[PDB]
Amino acid sequence: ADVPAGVQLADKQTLVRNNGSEVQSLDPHKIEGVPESNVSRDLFEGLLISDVEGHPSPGVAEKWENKDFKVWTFHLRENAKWSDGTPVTAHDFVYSWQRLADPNTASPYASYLQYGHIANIDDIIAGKKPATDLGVKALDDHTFEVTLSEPVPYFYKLLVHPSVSPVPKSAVEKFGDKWTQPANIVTNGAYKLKNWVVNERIVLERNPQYWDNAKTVINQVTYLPISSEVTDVNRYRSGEIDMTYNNMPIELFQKLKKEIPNEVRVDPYLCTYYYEINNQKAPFNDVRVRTALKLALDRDIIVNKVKNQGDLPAYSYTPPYTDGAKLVEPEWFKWSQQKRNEEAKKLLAEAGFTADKPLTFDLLYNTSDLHKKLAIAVASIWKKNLGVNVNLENQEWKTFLDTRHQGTFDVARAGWCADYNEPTSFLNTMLSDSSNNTAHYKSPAFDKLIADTLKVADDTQRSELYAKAEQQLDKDSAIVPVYYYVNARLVKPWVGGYTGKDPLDNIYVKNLYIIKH
Ligand code: IUM
Ligand code: IUM
Ligand code: IUM
Ligand code: IUM
Ligand code: IUM
Repeated sequence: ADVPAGVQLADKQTLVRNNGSEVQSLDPHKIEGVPESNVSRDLFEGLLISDVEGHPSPGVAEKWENKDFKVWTFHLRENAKWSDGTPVTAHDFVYSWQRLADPNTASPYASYLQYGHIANIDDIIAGKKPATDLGVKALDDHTFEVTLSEPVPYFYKLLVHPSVSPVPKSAVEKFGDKWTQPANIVTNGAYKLKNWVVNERIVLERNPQYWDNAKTVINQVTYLPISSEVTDVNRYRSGEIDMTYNNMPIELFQKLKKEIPNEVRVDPYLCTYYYEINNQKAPFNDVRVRTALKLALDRDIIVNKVKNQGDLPAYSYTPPYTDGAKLVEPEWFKWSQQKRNEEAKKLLAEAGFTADKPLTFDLLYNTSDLHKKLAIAVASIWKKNLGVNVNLENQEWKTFLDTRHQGTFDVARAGWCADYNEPTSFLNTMLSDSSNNTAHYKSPAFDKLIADTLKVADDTQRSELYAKAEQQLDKDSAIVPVYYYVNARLVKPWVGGYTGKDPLDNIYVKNLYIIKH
């Protein structure tokens, strides 16, 4: 943390943050969500980290170079250490990236190494080459070298993500699944795991071995698993919580803006809210059904009437303001909602649906007041505009992600937040073989478009290709885009260091501080 001159710090430097739900895990290779990454950033530190404004900056690597954007060499700081005092070395990175690549690890982010194009990743994921064949090597204890199969100019931007953070071989090997328990875990970020009570709290304490520990101000941070946005706001206003999670309750938002305007933080966020259709399950494997659902949803109503928190109506997966996005607004987005509804109704009629045999399916969402209200609104709009019936079903976050990976669903609410600020952070997740592809969408045309982007060595061709890839997804109605998120949350006046300028919201508690109050 960089405490401004003049600021008086509170005696007790402790923070309580709501985290939306119980995390899937504390193992960097077993996680896929925002709640999981929030805690991961404080415990595990990769090559690079985002600074307080979101810029890729030195993490364990103090400096790095590239040879033709294909061979990347990272010089690891000599004083990087694990919480047990053992040095963080390039070998920890080799082991970790190999474990992420290994099919036996079944990481939901195994494809992250495909996104970066590390050599031999495809064969490894396919079980054709051992994970030890991965294009990574430790040249010495402090030098990690990565070899890509093609030039990737934005490669280093990917490195702040939790999936490429190091894991301690020794604990993993000795305790297996239990390596993350407080008594077994070893971490290299600014914090260490103190306590972990499922469905109650996660308590982290400063890691004195952290290379930059002298600049860490908060001594303890608690992450809570409250999925009720109203409860999160209530516990924030009663004084228990210093930072709510970033899901704001429809019940109280407009009033909060009026009552505590200075605490209501609303900033740009590279995330898209959409309804994920299971593309491999009938009748969702019929583009007419998918298109109808996509068109009959009234984004203006949901965005301006139902949520009304500042989100923007969406017509694509990748947010148009992603660095490198130069998207074309589809024609249907310009039509009136009545025109969209007619088209929608006509398509389902063509698909064989009738009042006697209507389209009925499930709408799955992770337990939340905000998601439930949105799902109820969507159910009402689809019923009224298209004559479709939906059964709402809520599941706890960890279960919900598992259900989407299993494909045991019809339609699910969904949010995708960028991992790096470049369109492929989103587009890569729709690749037929992507480990993050819970839409179960497989398009050779789509795959081709993205493969070609690293075959051209100029940004305009790349941007055009991304625009075309979005058009392909839109033509196939792979998803139902709803809105581009705004990052809205409450932050007490005494919490310093949260700028709100990082569109990825990659917060590190080591950068915050408690002002005296
Ligand atoms: O690395 U360039 O356009
Ligand atoms: O630092 U560039 O094209
Ligand atoms: O900030 U730019 O490619
Ligand atoms: O309607 U149903 O899986
Ligand atoms: O607080 U209520 O749906």
